[PDB]
Amino acid sequence: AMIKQRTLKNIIRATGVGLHSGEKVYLTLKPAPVDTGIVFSRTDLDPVVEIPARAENVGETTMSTTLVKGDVKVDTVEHLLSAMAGLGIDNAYVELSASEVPIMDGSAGPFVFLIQSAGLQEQEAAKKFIRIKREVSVEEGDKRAVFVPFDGFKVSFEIDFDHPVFRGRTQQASVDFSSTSFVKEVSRARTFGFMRDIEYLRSQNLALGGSVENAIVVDENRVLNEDGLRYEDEFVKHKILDAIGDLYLLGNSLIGEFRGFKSGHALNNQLLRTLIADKDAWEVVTFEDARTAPISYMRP
Ligand SMILES: C[C@@H](O)[C@H](NC(=O)c1ccc(C#Cc2ccccc2)cc1)C(=O)NO
Ligand SMILES: [Zn+2]
Repeated sequence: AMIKQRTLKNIIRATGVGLHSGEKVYLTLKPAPVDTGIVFSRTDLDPVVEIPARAENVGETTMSTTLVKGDVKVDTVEHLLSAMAGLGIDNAYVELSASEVPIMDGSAGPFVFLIQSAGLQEQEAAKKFIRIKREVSVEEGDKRAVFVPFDGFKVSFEIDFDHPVFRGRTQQASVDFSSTSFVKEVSRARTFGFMRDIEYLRSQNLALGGSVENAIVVDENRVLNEDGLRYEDEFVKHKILDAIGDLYLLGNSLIGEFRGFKSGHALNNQLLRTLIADKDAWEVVTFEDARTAPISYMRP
């Protein structure tokens, strides 16, 4: 059995608010033909502006990952793309009635549930993977992001906060998707912010849609959310979720390993751009026989 490209079986809709804009937004996920990739569409505009979710269309990366075409933007794509990558969706149209993707509960959980509710459709074309053949790294100050050849898909991440809440083994995590489920162990990890940083963002008219219902708020000594964390290491697992979404801007599932040290959307995008430019470090591969493949996907 060939590892096939996947799309959605049915259209599905969601309503929410943009984390940074605070704007109400309607999201529609639609099936798409083979080799379309993930394509965002601003349906509030006339004509409709389509922006493929590709590294070349990445705009500002100071807070969230943004896609740009001309002066048309699609903000905060990373959690939705993380859900797409996690469920192996190759092709889909993502329609939005506003510039920013809804934040939902701040994780990829509501998206993974909406996608699986609609169901997946295997398509009549081989799924294309980007296989890391050589190591590629990028650094900036003490931040680092690396691609390493690896027979499968693995993400390691380490955060470094000199803070009472961020001590012990909860500051690093590695997820090997051959034995670990993206859905159970990464997808529910919510976005987070430190109270002083969030205050700064609010003073700059950013984080307008943020609340304890869609973000973990940390002050100088504790988690302010009354109901607590979903994972003991929720923060570093959210950084893993971000990296998976940002890596999906390559346009294809990866066969390799990512390692991040204090990395964020900007350095993740720099890593993709360096990888793409270094064509000796990667190749496109397919699996006409699923038994020889190092990556496996759930039933559609
Ligand atoms: C973890 C970070 O890398 C980032 N998240 C943020 O930058 C961020 C920004 C603002 C808020 C917020 C908020 C808020 C506003 C008012 C009241 C309570 C929370 C949360 C996370 C992120 O998840 N990018 O995808
Ligand atoms: Zn995030």
